[PDB]
Amino acid sequence: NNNVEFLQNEVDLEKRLESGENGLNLLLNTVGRKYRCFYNNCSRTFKTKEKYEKHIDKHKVHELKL
DNA sequence: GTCCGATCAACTGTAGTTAAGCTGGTAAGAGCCTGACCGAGTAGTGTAGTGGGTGACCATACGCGAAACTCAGGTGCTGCAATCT
Ligand SMILES: [Zn+2]
Repeated sequence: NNNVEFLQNEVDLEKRLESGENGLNLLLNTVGRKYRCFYNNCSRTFKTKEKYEKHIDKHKVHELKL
């Protein structure tokens, strides 16, 4: 019955599946996958991949500062 | 059913508590297989009774033959009479 809302969810899924998400990411994000830092003496955690990418990019910035 | 927005804690910035396994000599979990003990399972059994069909012996029936019994056929003389002589 929620027809325009269903169209909104459907087209938004199709957008997000084109915006580099493998789909298996959307599954893993419900299952319990937190991303975690891998750098020396970093261990911080994120509930979305964009926040993890920003955090790893801040480590690239740290390497550039050094 | 839905509307406002307060509000436990969702998800978000760094400061300080948790194993694993090393030297050992060691008792602690988690365990294995043979054995024993009763409950229940697999299922053919143990008397006991209802029915049925086989077998023997009988008598009843007809139908053909066997001997019985009744009633009338058949033999042969001669007492008496009649034809031929
Ligand atoms: Zn990090």
